[PDB]
Amino acid sequence: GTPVERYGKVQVCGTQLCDEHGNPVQLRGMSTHGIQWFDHCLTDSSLDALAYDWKADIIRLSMYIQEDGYETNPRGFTDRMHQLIDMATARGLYVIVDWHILTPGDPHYNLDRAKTFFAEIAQRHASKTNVLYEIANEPNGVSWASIKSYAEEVIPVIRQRDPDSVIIVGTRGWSSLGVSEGSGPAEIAANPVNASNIMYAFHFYAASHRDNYLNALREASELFPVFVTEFGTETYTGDGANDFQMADRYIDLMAERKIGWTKWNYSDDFRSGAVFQPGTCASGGPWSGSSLKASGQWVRSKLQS
Ligand code: NA
Ligand SMILES: [Zn+2]
Ligand SMILES: [Zn+2]
Ligand SMILES: [Zn+2]
Ligand SMILES: [Zn+2]
Repeated sequence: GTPVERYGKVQVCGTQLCDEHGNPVQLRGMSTHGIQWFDHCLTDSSLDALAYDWKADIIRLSMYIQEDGYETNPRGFTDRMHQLIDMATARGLYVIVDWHILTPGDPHYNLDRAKTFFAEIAQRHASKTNVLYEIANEPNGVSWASIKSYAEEVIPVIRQRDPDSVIIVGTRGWSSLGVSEGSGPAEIAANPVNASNIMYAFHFYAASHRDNYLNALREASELFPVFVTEFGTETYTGDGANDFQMADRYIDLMAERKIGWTKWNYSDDFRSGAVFQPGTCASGGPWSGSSLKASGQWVRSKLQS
């Protein structure tokens, strides 16, 4: 069976994400890059490869709002997201719908848009059991209390239409559980989002983010459910040299704690973190072998187990 067939209607159980029979499950896969730039990398061929060859459990659909994203054509971007959600579902993948805020870093800047978009997505896809909603990719420059209040504004819009879906909430300091802004996950545990079936996002880039980030992820996983919706093996820019030794420490921790992840990213961007070599997408593949950057071969090998 496909991942979706094997785990069914995933839900939070205690501090973990579980399958529909209460067994903790670790969903591993890939994040797209921004669909405003790398839409051409998401085709029948490339998505079939991700599902059937790479054996990904899950795909995160990253939709930037600024940076030539959603705000430039809400209707067109929404229609493409519907199409991609259906395509992922027709390949047996879980899907994270990623409201990819970054700059501006205050999620409230995009709240009115987020309510409109998520209302449409949740209504259309309410009958699906494989869709998770990521309501604010990388909050930055804002307090945890303000992220919590943002979450409490958006969550009811989704839950009104799709009550039984998992929502992933971004965290302080580019979703570093506060680590990058001098804090940590204890702040969240002391003042959690007042909803259940919630997970909290953590992002890391292994060449830049060492033991203090790894420790924070371990710490958080004791207190609440974490999903690593974005990570890289290189520096925090998504480029530079890989540190696979450090990355493997994160991978081993996530496997031990059944923390799901989606690696940045499934595109042929020039940066080392994009799994394909520039030109691969225009060439229609191949989606393996000589078209993979080092980080690409590394993650494909992890996913194939
Ligand atoms: Na980025
Ligand atoms: Zn196909
Ligand atoms: Zn541009
Ligand atoms: Zn539902
Ligand atoms: Zn990011």
